[PDB]
Amino acid sequence: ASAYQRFEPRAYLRNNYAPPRGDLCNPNGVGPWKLRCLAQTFATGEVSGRTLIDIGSGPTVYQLLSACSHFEDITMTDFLEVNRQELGRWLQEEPGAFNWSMYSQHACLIEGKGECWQDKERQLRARVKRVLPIDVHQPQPLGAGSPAPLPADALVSAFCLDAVSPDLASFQRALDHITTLLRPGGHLLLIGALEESWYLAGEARLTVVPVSEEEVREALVRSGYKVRDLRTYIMPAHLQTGVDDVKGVFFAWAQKV
Ligand SMILES: Nc1ncnc2c1ncn2[C@@H]1O[C@H](CSCC[C@H](N)C(=O)O)[C@@H](O)[C@H]1O
Ligand SMILES: NC[C@H](O)c1ccc(O)cc1
Repeated sequence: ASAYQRFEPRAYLRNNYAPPRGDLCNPNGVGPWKLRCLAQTFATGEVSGRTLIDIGSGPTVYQLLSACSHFEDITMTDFLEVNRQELGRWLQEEPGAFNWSMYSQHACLIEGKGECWQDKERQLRARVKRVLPIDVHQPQPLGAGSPAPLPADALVSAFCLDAVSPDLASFQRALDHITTLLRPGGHLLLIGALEESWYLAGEARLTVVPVSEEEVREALVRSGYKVRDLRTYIMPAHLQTGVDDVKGVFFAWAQKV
């Protein structure tokens, strides 16, 4: 965990959201696959409400694009100050923000509502009310009196739990912890790495718990979810680049009983 004290948001973005993994042109790439899942899922319209919270946003916004059109109050979170700062730069259109436009575009491409991408980005930026510090290891991750409407109508998290838990159990408790933020009946949209054991972010070298699909199923079940959809994307040869050892990527649409 103290390893996260050397994490570099720029180097992370560059490693995971710039070419090649971030060249969205090939539909068989991982960025399209993620966006498509998110988009397909909301497009069902069974996932809806007023508030929503993103767990462990890090410096990234893509996980929220298709989403932001179904929830008026969006809360973003991360454990580091430096990421919350990077998010800020893009939320306020400040100088040196990261360019998510190619993502917004595909968001718009995939949803098929003929929306323009500036509209999408504007809708997001407006609906993100607050960026909050968070620790998923605490039994009350946000703290005591968090400015976040609780309980949330849904949650979204990508590459967080799997990335901050040393081992399976640690993962499992982390899940329990955030599931407390989710209203009963609410939805969890979860994305993470499959059989990833490390990944770089500049000077930082994070050690991670290589999870599998069945392990993710069993763990959502244990935390009290009905698994509505669980899908697996296998990382293709040319997307393996020595910033990590990830083998595939999972997406899960879970409902709290
Ligand atoms: N104890 C903790 N609780 C919640 N998040 C934590 C955490 N420790 C580290 N993190 C955060 O987990 C994030 C993992 S990187 C994932 C970022 C983004 N959701 C993605 O789609 O890429 C990092 O930003 C890191 O700061
Ligand atoms: N745990 C993060 C890992 O490096 C990662 C993050 C995002 C991806 O699209 C693929 C892999």
